[PDB]
Amino acid sequence: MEHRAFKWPQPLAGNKPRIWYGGDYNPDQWPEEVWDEDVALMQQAGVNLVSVAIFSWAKLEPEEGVYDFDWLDRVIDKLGKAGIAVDLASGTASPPMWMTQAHPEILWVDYRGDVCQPGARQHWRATSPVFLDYALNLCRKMAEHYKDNPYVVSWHVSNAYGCHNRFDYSEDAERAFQKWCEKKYGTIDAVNDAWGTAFWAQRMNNFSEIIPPRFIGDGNFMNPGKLLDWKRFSSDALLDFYKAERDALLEIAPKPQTTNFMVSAGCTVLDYDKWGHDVDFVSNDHYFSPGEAHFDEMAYAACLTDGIARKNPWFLMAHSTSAVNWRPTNYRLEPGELVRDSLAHLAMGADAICYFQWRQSKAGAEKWHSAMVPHAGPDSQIFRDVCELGADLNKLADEGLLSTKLVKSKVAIVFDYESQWATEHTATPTQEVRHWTEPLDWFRALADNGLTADVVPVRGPWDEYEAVVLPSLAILSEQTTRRVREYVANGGKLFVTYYTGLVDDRDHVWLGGYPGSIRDVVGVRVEEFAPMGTDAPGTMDHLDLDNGTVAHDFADVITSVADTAHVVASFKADKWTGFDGAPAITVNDFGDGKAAYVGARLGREGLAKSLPALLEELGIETSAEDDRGEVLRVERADETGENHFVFLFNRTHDVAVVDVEGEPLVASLAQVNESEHTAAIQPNGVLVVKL
Amino acid sequence: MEHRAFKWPQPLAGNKPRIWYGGDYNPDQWPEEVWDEDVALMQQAGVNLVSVAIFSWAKLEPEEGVYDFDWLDRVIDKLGKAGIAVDLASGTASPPMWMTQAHPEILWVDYRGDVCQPGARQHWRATSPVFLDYALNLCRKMAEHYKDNPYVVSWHVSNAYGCHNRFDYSEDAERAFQKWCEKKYGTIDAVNDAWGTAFWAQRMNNFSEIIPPRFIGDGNFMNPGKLLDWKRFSSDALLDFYKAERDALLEIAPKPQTTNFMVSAGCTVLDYDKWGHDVDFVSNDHYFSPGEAHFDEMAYAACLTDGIARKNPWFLMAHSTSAVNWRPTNYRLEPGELVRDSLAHLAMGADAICYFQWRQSKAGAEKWHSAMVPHAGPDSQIFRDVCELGADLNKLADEGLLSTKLVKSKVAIVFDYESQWATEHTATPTQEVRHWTEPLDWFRALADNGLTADVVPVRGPWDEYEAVVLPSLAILSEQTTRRVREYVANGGKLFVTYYTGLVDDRDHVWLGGYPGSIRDVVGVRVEEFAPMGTDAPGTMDHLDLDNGTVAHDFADVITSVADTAHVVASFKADKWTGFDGAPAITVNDFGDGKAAYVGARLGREGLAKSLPALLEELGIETSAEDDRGEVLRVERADETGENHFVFLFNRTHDVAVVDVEGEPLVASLAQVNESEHTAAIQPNGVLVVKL
Ligand SMILES: OC[C@H]1O[C@H](O)[C@H](O)[C@@H](O)[C@H]1O
Ligand SMILES: OC[C@H]1O[C@H](O)[C@H](O)[C@@H](O)[C@H]1O
Repeated sequence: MEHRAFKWPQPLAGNKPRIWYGGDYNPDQWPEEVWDEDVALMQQAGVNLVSVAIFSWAKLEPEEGVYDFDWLDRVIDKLGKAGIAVDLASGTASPPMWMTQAHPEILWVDYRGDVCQPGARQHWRATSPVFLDYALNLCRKMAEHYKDNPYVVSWHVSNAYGCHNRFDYSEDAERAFQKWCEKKYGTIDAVNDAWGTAFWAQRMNNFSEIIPPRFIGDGNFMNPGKLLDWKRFSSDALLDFYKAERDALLEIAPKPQTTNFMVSAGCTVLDYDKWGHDVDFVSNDHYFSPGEAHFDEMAYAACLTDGIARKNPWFLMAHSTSAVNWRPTNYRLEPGELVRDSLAHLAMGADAICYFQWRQSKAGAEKWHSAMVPHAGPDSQIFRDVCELGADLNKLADEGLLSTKLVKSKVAIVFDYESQWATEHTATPTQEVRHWTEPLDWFRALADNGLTADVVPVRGPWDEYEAVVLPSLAILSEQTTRRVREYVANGGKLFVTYYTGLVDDRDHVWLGGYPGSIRDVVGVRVEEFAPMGTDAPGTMDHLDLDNGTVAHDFADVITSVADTAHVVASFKADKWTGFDGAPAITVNDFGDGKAAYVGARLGREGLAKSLPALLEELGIETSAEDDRGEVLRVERADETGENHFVFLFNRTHDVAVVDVEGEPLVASLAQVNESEHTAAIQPNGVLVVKL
Repeated sequence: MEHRAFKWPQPLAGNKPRIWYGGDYNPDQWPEEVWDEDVALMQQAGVNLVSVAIFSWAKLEPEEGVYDFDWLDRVIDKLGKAGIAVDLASGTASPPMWMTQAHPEILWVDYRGDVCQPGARQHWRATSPVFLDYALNLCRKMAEHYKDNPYVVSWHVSNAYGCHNRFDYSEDAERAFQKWCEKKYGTIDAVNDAWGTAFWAQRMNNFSEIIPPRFIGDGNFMNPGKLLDWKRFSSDALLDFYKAERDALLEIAPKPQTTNFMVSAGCTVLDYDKWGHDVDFVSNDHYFSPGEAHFDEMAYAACLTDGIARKNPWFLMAHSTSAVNWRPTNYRLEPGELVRDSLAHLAMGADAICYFQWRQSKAGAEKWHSAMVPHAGPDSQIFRDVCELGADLNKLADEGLLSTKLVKSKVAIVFDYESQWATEHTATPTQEVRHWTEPLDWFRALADNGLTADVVPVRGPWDEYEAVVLPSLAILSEQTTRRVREYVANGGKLFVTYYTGLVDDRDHVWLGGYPGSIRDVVGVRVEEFAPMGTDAPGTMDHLDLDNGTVAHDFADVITSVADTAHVVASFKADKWTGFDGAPAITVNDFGDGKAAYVGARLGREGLAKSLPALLEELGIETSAEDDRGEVLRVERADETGENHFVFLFNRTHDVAVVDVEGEPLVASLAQVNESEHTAAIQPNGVLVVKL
């Protein structure tokens, strides 16, 4: 896999490079006189880019073969005249009513054969030929019309593919899946082997016997190999649609182009790292996680985004000023979080900061979603903070932040979309264990130990790092196995955890003892698992460790430890459980490297407490200060190292005090003491320094 | 109802009778070189029977009308020559893809009309004539081919009927249900009366107006008499299918034949006692209940299996060496439980001990289900315990265990599949009360008081016992009523609980006060119920009793007690409830016997504490020992008494001390003190002795 060449949206003629600042703009939802008020307010706020026409198909093509562009010409002109750049959409995110009325075969079909209707959005099949013809047609009309518009700086292709239409079970999907399987496997016997079809009379004579994983009765168990391929296929079918639209636009109007991802700790609707290879620049939608996890999970997701972009600058396409509309309980943001959240994504390497949306809708299903201009209007704390943020971004651009990169960490935490899919089967050891939670737990625990990790997709250069975490990385292919073995052999410092390396990329178990492909590297052998929980009276729901930590949900049964290895921590338990004195945490010497195995789920807190002794043995340096977990430190720098920025975020509900090590440029809820060269950072506060 | 003559699978020429030991064997999932390792490991383990071809249809008939037997002939010859017998499947458990592609009408239909697809197993309609054709054809091909094979000791017809295909709502089912109703009732007027169809305008003019209980809207209320008959019909249709396959194998290849049941405390997909009349020997699958109930519920289930078998030896077709795959959290087994669990089924009368499965699948939906040979291979604690168990079963057969029977208890606990169905309606007094939990509660509480009960299906000879429990036995027919009355009148000691005798076998309520067919027998009259729970603030969630116990979920409102009866325990409550000082537990003198009435759910704990007084009133003797409930004592003996075995299982997490009353044969996590003639049984331990 090669990436496309990097391309970034360029300034309007006569403008200098800025951190792009703005949001989705939907003037089609407002009387025309509002657009001038919009433009005045945008200039006040320091907004310099908006994303237009994303769901405007029914206005752009109001009946088949009739096109209406004048309204959009006029808004683009207003914006451009005022010095505001337009990120223009294909307009193909969701079809108009006329089209699905005429062609119901466009509508995706669920696992039971029920047809998703219009009434919301993105109700189209990824593999519909009819819908592709309509999408490519609008793409060509749009590219033809805006080819020479100097105010349009980039293409926003469709919108968040697969958010609603990830899975289709129609005849189109059935045929496409068959062809996808022929292309991957060549022969039906290679499919029979991969999926283990000798089990339960599933063996197929030919590729026409491959059906999608449709309804099989509630609570019954689908073929796991097949269901993993179904997820890979579904991602790939949408990726092919993206490529088609992308290609139809660029053939006519070559401009920097992206499509917006949905990278967050727990969102795996697509293999976003694979998709990263086909965008010109990575753009992402991220919304805060409610409660205590808000800051850490956002910094993590932004970190992953940077990792998908291979440390190139990236584009925050969407986040919220305050509440969203789509949770059961739509918590608002607290004072300071607007500025802080935006500066967090920026610190993780974004050169653009954009919201959904500019102006809060007064009608429709997202009327309750926050905006930059709330229902309350610009006499509001939200808009004041938006303007403050505008001025902050202008300041950081002035001081040279643009094109700097997220500094390389000591530690790469590995993420694999496919490993997450493997852990989603309904007949694994426990539904309570998925891939995705572990890398996040480790990011938080390393931050508690004063270390900001990088998060690196499994295809990416994790093997170039001082230290690497494999966090519940269920899949290890032959290839990844070899990369792991050699990494350690040649000086690598590895952490491996439970639920890592169970299977290969066909979802076949590595035999002989878990983790079956790398027992030599970790220096342990696991014969079986001990899932934990509380779903009946008297189930085992925890295991204490002799290092003052407690395991929940899952523990390995380690039955041997190599001679090159030693036990760092052991379980304490009732004798009849088998776990008393059993190994929990181990470190192994392998070539010139070391590998630690963490044989149970310890959570953030457990990991955080377990880590000092492991980091010491593996030779990973951190601060000794007991306050090192209070702030998250995030650095951007150019290649020289001359333009070097440090972002410091309070992670706590206490006042955090830090050294100021340069010129302070931005201070949200932070007060510097010039003479003592110190700063007190309030809760939800941030200080930005240039070294 | 007649049972079939008992037949048991016989040894291979030249072998002595043994406790059949082994499991499901799936060579078709492995390279043929692996079969040699399998056979060597089976011999090391003392395995002497395997169950083959259960899901092998796609290999035996890889296309319509093409048969491939050679692989199977070879595997069978490898086994038989190594002294391992073969329980051969009909292969008809689940159809291959080519068959359902060609004949979609085979596929069962859910209540909403959505067709169950292939992708897991058993996706066929019980009443499909085309599927019957295919299944009988393969039966005959297999019978014709293996009728003179001397290594095939029995037939395993299909597999676990109804586990996935209990209910079908297709046109086939509709027509079959009409004919079923006409056979049972004769006239549409008799159906109308049974189902109470004057209510809600449901009266039918003819049999063509009967439809299955299909979708009526979420939360709406099906006609209860029809639903009960639907569950009766569903079990009967699968039974007719089983009999057709059976008769087709046996007309060609008369060998001993069974089909595996799923008897456990809570599983009632079929009337397994009824199905018990059509097997030659009873076989069963049972998997452990997680947590505290593991040991007790397994013993209870084994006990019920023995009851269904009418005290003939029976075949444990499946259980697990450790974790299963199909729970949300798949807990492992603790040290010693492999052996103990097997010995529990044995103590309760099994002459065969078999596992799912011999070797752990490395691919497919049950890859995480434990086995006799784990992924880790034969160098494993599981394989060592499998080998130790094999030796123990050889030892026990050498000492004369075979064909001994579970000793007749003082107490029969009555179980009625149909009564559980009656309690399943959505408009009962409370969804918290079902038939099934009460017999289990009584079994455990009787064990707390040092008595091992028998569990006897309602059709079975419970009226021959010293004492009898009717536990939430919601149906009492006229015939069962007469049997209960005559039992007590002639000297029986009866325990009757709440939710007993509400309805007849048509689900019509017995009028005049509950329980309305037997008020004279129990000497009480219930006017109404008081369900209890916590589903709004301030609901009544318990009622204390003056014997130091607490009722939950349900209490009866007893408003009169007969002159022949007296009150043993009363409720204590806030006065506004109406329950302060009301009767809770009574005893009535009726003819030469007694009937105790327990008018609330006391649970295991409350029943345990209540039982000393009740046992004394009813003249049922038990130990006086404080420690009488620490251990479950299970006994098997021949008709003479000459071979008399005692199994002693620790039920606790303490060391149980016991008296050794014969020769110790098997001691798992138990230590005999020779000279004191005592033994220390560790948690999860068991001692087996011959007197
Ligand atoms: O949070 C809601 C918001 O989510 C994403 O960013 C979408 O692309 C937007 O159109 C909107 O639906
Ligand atoms: O525990 C899993 C196991 O359950 C039963 O015993 C079935 O008959 C087997 O085929 C298998 O599915």
